Amino acid sequence: DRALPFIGDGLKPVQRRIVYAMSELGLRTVGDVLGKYHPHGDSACYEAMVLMAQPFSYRYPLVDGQGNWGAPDDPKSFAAMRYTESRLSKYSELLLSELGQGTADWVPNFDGTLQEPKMLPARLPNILLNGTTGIAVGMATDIPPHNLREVAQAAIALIDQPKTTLDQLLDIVQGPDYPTEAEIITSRAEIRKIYENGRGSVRMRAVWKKEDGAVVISALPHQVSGARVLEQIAAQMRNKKLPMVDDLRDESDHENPTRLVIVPRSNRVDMDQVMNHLFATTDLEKSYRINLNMIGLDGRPAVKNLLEILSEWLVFRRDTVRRRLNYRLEKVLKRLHILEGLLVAFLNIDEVIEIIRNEDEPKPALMSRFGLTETQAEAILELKLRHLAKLEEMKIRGEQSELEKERDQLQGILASERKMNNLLKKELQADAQAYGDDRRSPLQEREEAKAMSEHDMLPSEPVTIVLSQMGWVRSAKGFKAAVKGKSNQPVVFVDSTGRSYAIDPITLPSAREPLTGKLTLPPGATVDHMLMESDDQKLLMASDAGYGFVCTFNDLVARNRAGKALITLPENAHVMPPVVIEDASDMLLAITQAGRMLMFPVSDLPQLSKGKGNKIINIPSAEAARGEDGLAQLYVLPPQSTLTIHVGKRKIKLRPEELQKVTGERGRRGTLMRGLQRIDRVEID
Amino acid sequence: DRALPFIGDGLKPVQRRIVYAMSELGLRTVGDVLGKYHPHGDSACYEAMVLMAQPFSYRYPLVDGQGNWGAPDDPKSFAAMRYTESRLSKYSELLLSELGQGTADWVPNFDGTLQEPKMLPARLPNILLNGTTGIAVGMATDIPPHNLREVAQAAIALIDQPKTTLDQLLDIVQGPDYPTEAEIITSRAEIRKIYENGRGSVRMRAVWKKEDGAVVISALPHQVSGARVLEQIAAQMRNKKLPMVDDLRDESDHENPTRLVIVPRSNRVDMDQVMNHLFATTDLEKSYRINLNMIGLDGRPAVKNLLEILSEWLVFRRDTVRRRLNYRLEKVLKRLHILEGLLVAFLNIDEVIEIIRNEDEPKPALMSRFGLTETQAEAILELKLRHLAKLEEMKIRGEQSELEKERDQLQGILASERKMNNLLKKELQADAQAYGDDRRSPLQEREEAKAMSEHDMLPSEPVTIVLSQMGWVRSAKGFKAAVKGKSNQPVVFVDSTGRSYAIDPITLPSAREPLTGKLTLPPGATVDHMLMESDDQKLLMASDAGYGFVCTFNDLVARNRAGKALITLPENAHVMPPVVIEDASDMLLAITQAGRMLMFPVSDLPQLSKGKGNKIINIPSAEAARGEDGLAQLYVLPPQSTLTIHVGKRKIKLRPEELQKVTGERGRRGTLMRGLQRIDRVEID
Repeated sequence: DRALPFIGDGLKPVQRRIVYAMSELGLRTVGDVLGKYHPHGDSACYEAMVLMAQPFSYRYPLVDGQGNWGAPDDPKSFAAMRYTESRLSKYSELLLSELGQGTADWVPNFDGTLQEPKMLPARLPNILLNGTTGIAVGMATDIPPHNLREVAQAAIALIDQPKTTLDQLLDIVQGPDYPTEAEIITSRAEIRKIYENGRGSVRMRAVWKKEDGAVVISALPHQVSGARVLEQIAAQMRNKKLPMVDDLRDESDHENPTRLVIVPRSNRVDMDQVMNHLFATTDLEKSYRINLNMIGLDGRPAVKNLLEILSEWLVFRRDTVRRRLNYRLEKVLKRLHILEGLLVAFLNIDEVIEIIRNEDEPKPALMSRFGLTETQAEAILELKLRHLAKLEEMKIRGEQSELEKERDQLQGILASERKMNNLLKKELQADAQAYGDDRRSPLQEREEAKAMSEHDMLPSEPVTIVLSQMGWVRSAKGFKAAVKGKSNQPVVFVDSTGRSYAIDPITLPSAREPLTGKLTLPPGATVDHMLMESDDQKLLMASDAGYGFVCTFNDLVARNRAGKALITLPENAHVMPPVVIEDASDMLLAITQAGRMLMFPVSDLPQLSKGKGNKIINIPSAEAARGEDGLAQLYVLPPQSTLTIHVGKRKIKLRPEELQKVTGERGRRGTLMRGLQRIDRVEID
Repeated sequence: DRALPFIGDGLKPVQRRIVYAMSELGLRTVGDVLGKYHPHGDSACYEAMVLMAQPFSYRYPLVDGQGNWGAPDDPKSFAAMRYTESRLSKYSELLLSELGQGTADWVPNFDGTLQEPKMLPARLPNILLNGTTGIAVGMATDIPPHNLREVAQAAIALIDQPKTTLDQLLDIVQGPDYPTEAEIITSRAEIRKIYENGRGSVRMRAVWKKEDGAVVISALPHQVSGARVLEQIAAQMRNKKLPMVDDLRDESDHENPTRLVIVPRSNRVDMDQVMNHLFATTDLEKSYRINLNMIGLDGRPAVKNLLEILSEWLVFRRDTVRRRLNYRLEKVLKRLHILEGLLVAFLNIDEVIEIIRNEDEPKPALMSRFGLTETQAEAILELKLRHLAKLEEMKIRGEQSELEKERDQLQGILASERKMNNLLKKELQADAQAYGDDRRSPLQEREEAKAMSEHDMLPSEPVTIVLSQMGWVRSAKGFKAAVKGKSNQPVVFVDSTGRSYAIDPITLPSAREPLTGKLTLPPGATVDHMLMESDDQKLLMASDAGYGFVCTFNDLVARNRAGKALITLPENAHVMPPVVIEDASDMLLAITQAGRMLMFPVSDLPQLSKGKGNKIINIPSAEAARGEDGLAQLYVLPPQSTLTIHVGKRKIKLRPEELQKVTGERGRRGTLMRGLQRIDRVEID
């Protein structure tokens, strides 16, 4: 319930018992088997058992489950289930193979009848491979499952070099590997902060596609049912939200395990926008808490690192192996001890018999001379005379010669940090190849999900907006002014006083209404320009007085009928045709009524939101008012391009080489160019 | 069903199986136990099992039965009965005690799964003790049960002297001893013919008493139910037979197991007569066939003698014992053989080891020298070095010394016909005292039962019959003539012509009828004498002509009205007052009208049935007719007694000394006595 797992085998006391109970060393129903090491009807055992029997619970199941095992986390009697129906999985061999080899400490059964292992001799770090379970909340720990092969290789790298940094390990260990083909979307940089602190969170997202018209979800985030997300998307439609979604059906089979169809209203629904709202508001994308809290080899609870986890596990695996070999060693050293004592009798029979014959207590007397032990002397006393035959001795010298070969073998490995390391790698490598499998949850960073407002759910379909000289607005479909875009984004106009206005294209009639009868305008003011670009689009606002500023399209969006005091016009000044900045690296070009040119990078004129703005090109105030001099042309254009300036029938050509000659500091009056007045047009080559 | 028993243990193959199945060596229900050595649902096993469970079936039951075990010889499933409910009786120990001691031959189980004994090591001759069973008819054998102690003593007498005659054995063995207190009534002389021929019959009778008025039967003949005899006596009453029996009731309890009351009509019913009719016509007395047919030690069927049976059994008991001892002997000789071989190693270790060490196959080489066996040498090879210690040797010499003592012991008994005989007696004696019991069926010879005729069932009560001078008959109760007796026996009269007549006292009126109006008499003939004695009573008939004869009262019984021509009277002769002969040894006394006396033993005058008879005393025919001389007095009287002969007032006395003087041959005229005429009376002193 609240217990942490062990670092050695990655099991809580309950799981360990369930696994051990089913091992070869559980030597008639299922209750019979579990009841042997578990209290009858015990609740925690029940839940832990049920969990183990289902797929998508463990990344590497310890049991092959077969049947229903009880509707949910409510009851199903283990007395109704045959012992046959539960089987330990091949993966389990990792935990149990080495049990009879002096590799675990043994403590009493739940009721003092039997004995059970304190720990299990896991060959691979199950702690990481399987981690914790249930993904509830208010757990004391949260360990994600990892890929066996990644971790294996990562443990191997650490045997070869303990000073292996985390970065090197994260070039092997990608991150959690969940029993689902849904993606882990969190940054690899963020997936690193987790493994340095042993704590954080990881996010997943359902895998989807567009199947002509509708959307098909094929893979779902770890432990979220089709029913769950399909329920949320349905509540969003039941509410006057998600109006773009027409139908929703669950077409899951056995051909397609998790096929969910989301049918949009029409053909021109931006389903990426929809999908990006759903990941933000449904479990089609989900956070998973990570807290690598566990019990260490020092028997203390501690949240630890990927490094720390893998190191400390290594010292446990080493210890486990030390034991495994020694278990054989002790068993071989003993027989050699015995064989020697027997061999002492063969060479000294006349003497050994004579002492057996002539003295009171033969044994103590036999270990005195010969220098034997109270166990060699015993073996000598138990010798049948038939064992004293030549042929019998040759059997003994043989067995002895093998067992001294084997003894050196084991002792050599047990005396070498290098030989022992070669051994562990080879086992780790073989186990990786034997019990391993490919990655399931791929790491794919994705465009972060964002919810939309009830505003940007509305229709949205291609429209061309037209304002003509007559002062009338005509919103068309798919002469003075024409602009591009969707139907939900607004259309801006700017008046001859320096005010911006927003109108919705939904309010304007078709290609078959006066603008003055839509906007509250200052006395006499004419509507000069019209704009329609992305909300965040960069713009250059300016006045023919020579002042201006950079701003975003948003800073022009004034929805209220009065308008917004945007750019302030000096005496008798007019608003310049606004420039759409299409790259911060572009150049600004200023041309004056007298024929002076200045150029500077547009990322050099301050960004404001309203006001007179700063100087762009110097023209005396008095001279501007009288319409004498003043700013006539203003362009933001790609760097190092060529222009043809039209002055009537004349086409004065300007290459980047002549433009490098008018490049200067902002606010300067700029260099004068001969006969460059009354410019009719400026084209960009 | 039709198999004979074995002489050794007195069992048929079925019984043997039932007993063995329940022995210690039947190692969960009752069917489970018997089904182990018997075919399932087998019929003969079923009957034989049921039989064994009831008392009064066996004289020495082999099983203590507890429960109903199936109404009659119909079914009761042995699968419904717990193993507990059947137990082998203490008596059985006689048959089973010696089974694991090489005392039986072993042949396969009914189905080849197990092994069972061919015979059982019976210590006492169960063949006689229990015999056969069921007492059906058309059996191939019939062996009565006998008393254990009688037979035991009888077997013992035969060990002491095989030439013991049958007569000596029949002074120990009384005869059959049945599980009932009813009597064996057959003659001991007849009980001997049976035991010499091995075949014959024995008769039994119910034990009874008179309980003021009625009769109480307490013990019944072997295997006859109260219900059976009580049914027969009831059919006799239902029929116009047994009219003297009034009521009949079965007052059996648990205070009185077999109490049956037979109530007579009155007080004066001769219930001995009744009882003596019932033994003759009901099973209150019964014959039992004896046919001592059995299987001998030569495996052949043969009916044999009490002698033969007991002898042949003795040779089986001897054989059984020979085995029992030898079984121990072989087991002791072997250990001694082994002990010796071991002892050979202790004294020759240096040598034995050196050969074990230096040669290819030690064993064959070790039996070569030392002169050992392929089993001693084995025991030496199996010796642990620790067995070679001093202390171990002293254990071996000890065990050896005891086992040589024991060996001589057994071998001494096995080498002596005398020592062996002492052994068997002692066992037989102890078993007799241990498993024995007193006799149940006593031998009591009794008055052989005889049925009565519908005639002698009639009333019968004391009556005095009176015929007076007037010629009238008056049958009284409880003057010229008075006679004694019962009322069913007839009354005889004899006329003056020599004819006898029978009349029934039931036809004559009381003490308040003329005889001529009852009998057809010759013209003028007077009725002279009247007699009434037992039917078979001896009588002396004679005529005053001097002729006569001896006859039985029956020879006077003529029931037809005409009469019977009994004694022929010479011219003018008269019939003498008939003499009741009360002892064949008595003397006849003849006195003549002239005064001549003759005497001779009455068993000296020929016995006839009718006619003139032979001479008694010589008197010339002519002189008799003329009434001159003639036979005047005739007496049959006790030998050597004294008489006073009355001649008026004179009383002439005659002692045996004067009568020895008139003793003579019959037919002689006899010796003349002075003044002995007109005798008025003859009294006997």
